[PDB]
Amino acid sequence: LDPSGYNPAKNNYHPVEDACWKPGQKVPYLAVARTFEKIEEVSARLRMVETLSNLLRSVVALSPPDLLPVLYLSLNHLGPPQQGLALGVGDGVLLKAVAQATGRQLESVRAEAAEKGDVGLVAENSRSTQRLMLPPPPLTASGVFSKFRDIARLTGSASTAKKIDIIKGLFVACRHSEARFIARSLSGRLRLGLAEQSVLAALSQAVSLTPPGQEFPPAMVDAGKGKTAEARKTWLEEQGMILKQTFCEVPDLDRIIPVLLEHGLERLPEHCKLSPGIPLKPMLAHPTRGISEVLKRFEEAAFTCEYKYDGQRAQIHALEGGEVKIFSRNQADNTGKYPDIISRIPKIKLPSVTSFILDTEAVAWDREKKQIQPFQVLTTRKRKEVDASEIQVQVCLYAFDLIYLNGESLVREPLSRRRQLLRENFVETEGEFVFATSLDTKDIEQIAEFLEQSVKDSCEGLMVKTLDVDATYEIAKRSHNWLKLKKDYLDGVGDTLDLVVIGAYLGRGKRAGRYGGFLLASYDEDSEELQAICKLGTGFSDEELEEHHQSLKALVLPSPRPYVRIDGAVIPDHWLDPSAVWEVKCADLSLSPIYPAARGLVDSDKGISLRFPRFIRVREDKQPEQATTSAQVACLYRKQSQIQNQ
DNA sequence: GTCCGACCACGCATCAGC
DNA sequence: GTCGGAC
Ligand SMILES: *OP(=O)(O)OC[C@H]1O[C@@H](n2cnc3c(N)ncnc32)[C@H](O)[C@@H]1O
Repeated sequence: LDPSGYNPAKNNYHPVEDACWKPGQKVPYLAVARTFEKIEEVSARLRMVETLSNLLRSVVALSPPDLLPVLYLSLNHLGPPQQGLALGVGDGVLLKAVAQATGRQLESVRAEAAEKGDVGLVAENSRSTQRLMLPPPPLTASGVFSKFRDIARLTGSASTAKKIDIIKGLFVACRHSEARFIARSLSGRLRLGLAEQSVLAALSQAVSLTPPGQEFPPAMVDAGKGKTAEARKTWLEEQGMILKQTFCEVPDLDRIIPVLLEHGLERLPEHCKLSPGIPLKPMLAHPTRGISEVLKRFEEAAFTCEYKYDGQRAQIHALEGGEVKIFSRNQADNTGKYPDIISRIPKIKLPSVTSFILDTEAVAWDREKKQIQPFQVLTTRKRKEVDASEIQVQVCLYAFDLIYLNGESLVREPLSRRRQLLRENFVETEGEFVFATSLDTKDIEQIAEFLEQSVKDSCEGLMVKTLDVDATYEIAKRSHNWLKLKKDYLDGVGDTLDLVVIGAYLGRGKRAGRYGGFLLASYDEDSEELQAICKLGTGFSDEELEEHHQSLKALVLPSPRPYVRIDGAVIPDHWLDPSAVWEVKCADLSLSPIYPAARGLVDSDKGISLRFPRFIRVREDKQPEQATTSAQVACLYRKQSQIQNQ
């Protein structure tokens, strides 16, 4: 029928009757755009999941081969994360394509996008570039997804202009609300309120209600008909856990969907299983606000405390044939990034180890003084085509978990077992491969000292993980089974800074209409200057951000004050009269390549910025001259234990 | 608690304009 | 990475 009247949120949805395309025919992108419209219209995740599940139900029964692109479009993903596909399209490039497609000037389009905080609204309500053009053939979901991959594949010189032509071709073919969601997808801000967890929930519910592998018309279109309310809830929850645990071990829709469409959800765990060479989703941590909050949530359950090393996570896979692969926490292939780790793998395990998967942290290590180097030194390593002899920043590994060992997966094993197998089958080599500094006890006085020792030993804090009660590696049960105890989480850390607001930035998405970010500055007394130190975008409540936008709008200046120095920082949208002083908390102080704050007091050509800055409260009693000085900022950077360790 | 999406610094890798 | 909001 007509995809313009598609309603996937209809009460009592028939996957075949309520669809807007014939069987065997490509799924129209308008059907996807209409589904995105009903999803964004609501705020309850349970209602959003059922709406997406209705689209997926119509897809599996009518056009199975279009299920993969529809899922990728709903996730705003280009493919499996280990393939490293990236659009390579910035906001300015997308805005240039919008202005050219709609026939408007670039400045008019850029002003509307900034004032509306969304490029999708600007790209949709502009049907002037059509001029005298008959409507192009309607967009399909698989065709739109194929164009996205085409844009991501374009590289080399003059590739930006070729990306614009493809984006322009999509816009002139967009009808109704299609332009809003393609521009949102290209900008990386789909803004649906639904993401990976809800897509997985909608997928398992769709294949459970409407099973795949059926002949059309489908004999079974709603497998929850003769079921009670509690019986259907527990059935769908049990089905959603089968898919989630499989995806947690194999986060690859290119591997899961074809197996899902041929054998069903119940046969999935026997075809897709955690194997070396295939990256898996890592165990995440929950921020804890103190020791006492660690004793809660865990309750009467024994746990271990380990050093939280400040580096990069390295998921190292050893295949049965001998090949070695390393993956980031985003399942990105980092094998070519660590040629040293590959050549060192012989010295970390004993001969009777054939295959494994370790969960380690690659930390920048120095062999000259035998000390841990900060995270900024680690990020100076090359990313690809690294020659082993050209490595200038050595790396020491800190293993803390074992997922695979000699052909068997230890995902369903307690940490006590996985840790015990780690120390038995692996040898420690200082400066290269060492076990995470651990400690198993309950004494609060002992734990508090371990937190101080970790910071003294160049670490962010402590990681708290149970040993036997809910101590498995099953992400699908709880993604954040571990706890992180960082010092800067406490109430009396001391690393608070009183900074002056010198600029504001127009907000986007949730922050559209008001300010999304602010420019902060410290006072340099000798130069009589306000030197920008960092930007601030988190820590405000929604009510506080409304008060800030109202009160700071009276201080808006057309030009910056002569004593304000920002150097290389992003020029604020609204220059502000220096008056507001805010207390700001951070985790560390970093040597900045753009920020001029305290430049010349610790480094000759580099200033200081803030690591993980967040807003705390307004300092009404303070004035811009009473704010933190650049001398205090330089003294704070020198007092950092990692800086003192050199 | 869960899930989602606002926002932060930094530096390698990449590309347009010249 | 931190953070707050809707459920
Ligand atoms: O703050 P965050 O979510 O990045 O912390 C989690 C990450 O911290 C790293 N890390 C460092 N030390 C450990 C130990 N001992 N155990 C687990 N993770 C650890 C990891 O990279 C982790 O993803």
